Amino acid sequence: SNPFEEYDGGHVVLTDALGRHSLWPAGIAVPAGWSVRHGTDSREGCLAHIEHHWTDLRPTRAPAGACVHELFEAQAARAPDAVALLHEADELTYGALNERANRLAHRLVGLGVAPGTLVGVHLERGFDMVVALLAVLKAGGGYTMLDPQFPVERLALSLEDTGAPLLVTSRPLSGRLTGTTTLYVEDAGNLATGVGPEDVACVMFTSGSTGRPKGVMSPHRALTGTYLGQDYAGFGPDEVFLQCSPVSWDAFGLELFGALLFGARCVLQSGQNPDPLEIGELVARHGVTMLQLSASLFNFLVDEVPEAFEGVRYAITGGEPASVPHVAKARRDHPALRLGNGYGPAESMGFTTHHAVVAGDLSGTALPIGVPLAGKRAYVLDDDLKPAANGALGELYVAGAGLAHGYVSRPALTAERFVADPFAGPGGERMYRTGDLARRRADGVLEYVGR
Ligand SMILES: Nc1ncnc2c1ncn2[C@@H]1O[C@H](COP(=O)(O)CP(=O)(O)OP(=O)(O)O)[C@@H](O)[C@H]1O
Ligand SMILES: [Cl-]
Repeated sequence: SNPFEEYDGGHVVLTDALGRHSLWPAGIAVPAGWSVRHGTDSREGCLAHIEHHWTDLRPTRAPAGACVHELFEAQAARAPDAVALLHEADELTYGALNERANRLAHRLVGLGVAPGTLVGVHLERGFDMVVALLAVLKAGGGYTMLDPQFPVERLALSLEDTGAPLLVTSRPLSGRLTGTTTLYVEDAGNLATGVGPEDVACVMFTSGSTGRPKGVMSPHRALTGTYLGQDYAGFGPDEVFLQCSPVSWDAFGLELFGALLFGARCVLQSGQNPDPLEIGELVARHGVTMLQLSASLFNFLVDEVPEAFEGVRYAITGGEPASVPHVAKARRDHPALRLGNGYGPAESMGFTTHHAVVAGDLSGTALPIGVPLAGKRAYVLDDDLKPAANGALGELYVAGAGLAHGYVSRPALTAERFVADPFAGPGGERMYRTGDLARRRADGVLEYVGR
């Protein structure tokens, strides 16, 4: 049961100082920082109000932090000749990648890209893909990765939701997506567009569904908030990450930016889906130091490609409930391997919580999802939005720096899931309703139960 879906006493619409809208049950106290803009009304009536009024999701003390491309730029200045990307037998240095992305960024500016502009990127995995998305960020826009493994009808639909007036693609992919002004990625100082951390960096669309497109629109701050100042993996110039996760959803960022923001190497896997045998070969070839793997992929590699973990420093299972026996076996086979369980919705960006595996876990029936990343929060709430007592079952709501702005072109859906945070201080903040059931145990660690 959930009071944002079914509530006895009807609903109201709340807004904060940044013009963001939240659905809210009428019988529950209004959180600090929020004011009633509409209602009491029926749920459908509240949602209609939101659809009509909330026409721009972007929010309307100086912002802390550099943007994603700015941190990349500093790494490119620090070590222009360090290797940034590896793909098949080819390598691309930080310096060369920065120069290519600059050339393309200047082209984007001439075509009208500005802060607040979105740009579709329809490219197979390889250097051009990274040149293109960095170029979009540098020009101050947000990118949306259009994964070419998907049917064009679905890609076209997603692109339409974003409203992007520009598409970057390749000569071989030319003509698949039509009706949007298109430029070609095939090939230079840094730009200074005034873009900031609350500006949109990306819109993500899931690789794992055939339902109606849902574009998660997230600011630079949500990316940097997930990869900087964290300790769930090793970050630094001596790391070698492997970009094998689907390019258009949220696991992509850790692999690509977790490397580029730090001066590390990023190996790009050929093919749009994680390829277990190729992963094993790439780890051996390049000395990959961190793997991020969905649980099913993790379990297969542990059982059938054990050499994929040789030399690897951190492996993190995610996306679905971890298999304790496979985590245990990984530990037996690779004693120096640090193991983690990473949890979260794309709406809160990459990992919202993380659990470092300890010996005492390896005999359990389930692996805990751990504690929130620095700057992020997780609540376990009952259907009155009251925290669950210790060990009691409740629903997970997540909050803090990873939160997306919402779902592009879908303000009603955004307002029913990104809702007011009733625990936050004077400033109004939001929390995202995950739909996941969990328990918090005495020591504060979170246990995923399911849906
Ligand atoms: N480490 C982990 N352990 C268990 N479950 C996990 C997990 N990491 C992710 N999940 C599950 O996978 C989900 C990932 O969230 P998302 O990718 O945002 C789902 P979505 O595509 O937005 O669709 P939905 O929320 O409408 O189902 C989590 O909500 C959780 O159910
Ligand atoms: Cl150098």
